[PDB]
Amino acid sequence: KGGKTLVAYFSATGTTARAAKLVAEAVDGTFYEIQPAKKYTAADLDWHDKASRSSVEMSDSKSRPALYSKLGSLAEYDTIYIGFPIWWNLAPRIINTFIESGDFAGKTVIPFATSGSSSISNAEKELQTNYPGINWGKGRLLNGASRETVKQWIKK
Ligand SMILES: Cc1cc2nc3c(=O)[nH]c(=O)nc-3n(C[C@H](O)[C@H](O)[C@H](O)COP(=O)(O)O)c2cc1C
Ligand SMILES: [Cl-]
Ligand SMILES: [Cl-]
Repeated sequence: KGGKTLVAYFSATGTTARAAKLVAEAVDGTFYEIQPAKKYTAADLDWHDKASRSSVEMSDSKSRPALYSKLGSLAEYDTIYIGFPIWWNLAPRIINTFIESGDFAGKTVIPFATSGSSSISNAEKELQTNYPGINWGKGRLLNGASRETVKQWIKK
């Protein structure tokens, strides 16, 4: 009952959630939301305020926002897509909490993201460098995500 695909994603304002729905449909994967214990408020997401929760977390590479629930088994999956918004050219720190809360061995892991304009390159490189034991697959920025842009990425 293995060899399945998981599409895991974090989304604060729904943009990455909609791109992840399109990815899950395109790969016939299980749609899974990475849930913070404390949801990000408008004040938390204030990029201009150096004291906002997101500003503090993104200034600290060791920050690990807690998850809402413990992670279930990932044994049934051989492929895991991980989606997120780009925050300050990086994956939000909850993505580090997620990766550090399960066993990703023997799995292909593919990052995808949405952004205001930044590329996924730095965010992806930092994930590869911090988790060199994972079989990273080439990631993709999915801005203005549609059934057609996602179909093209998956069909190659
Ligand atoms: C704290 C914070 C930092 C951000 N930093 C970046 C950035 O470095 N580059 C970028 O192009 N967009 C940046 N954005 C914009 C988001 O990546 C973009 O709006 C994303 O699509 C939001 O996705 P979501 O609705 O799934 O949460 C930032 C947004 C927030 C809240
Ligand atoms: Cl709010
Ligand atoms: Cl690793």
